[PDB]
Amino acid sequence: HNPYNFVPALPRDGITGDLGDCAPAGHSYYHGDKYSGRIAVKLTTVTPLLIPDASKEEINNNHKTYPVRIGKDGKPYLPPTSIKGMLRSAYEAVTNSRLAVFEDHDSRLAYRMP
RNA sequence: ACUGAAACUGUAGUAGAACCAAUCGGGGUCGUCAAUA
Repeated sequence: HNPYNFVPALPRDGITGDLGDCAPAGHSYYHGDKYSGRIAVKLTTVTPLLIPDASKEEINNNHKTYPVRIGKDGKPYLPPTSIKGMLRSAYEAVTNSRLAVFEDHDSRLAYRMP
């Protein structure tokens, strides 16, 4: 198997509901009908996890070596932004949302002609 | 055909109230490349 694939992003004309496009609920108050609060999540790694510290990247012969990023206690610092992007892309898949990061795709692509 | 004198423009009053320098973003990842003869 190829190590990547694609969940199809379906067109969203006539999507009419919470999965549709909508004005956001806002931040001003907790709406009586909408849920707020804290979810506690246990994350456990199944395969090894890479958390590169680019701030400490050793470079020799233009080859970069990354240590694990660690917090003030010396345990691995898994960044919340890394979890957020994992969660967002998975969320955006299963809700068939907009593509949040779709950058620089307005030129035609090039290949060897016959 | 004799200069008036003497008298503090001072006294009281806070350049201040309000406003989050902030919103979104996994330090990530795979197919060639080159154009003649």
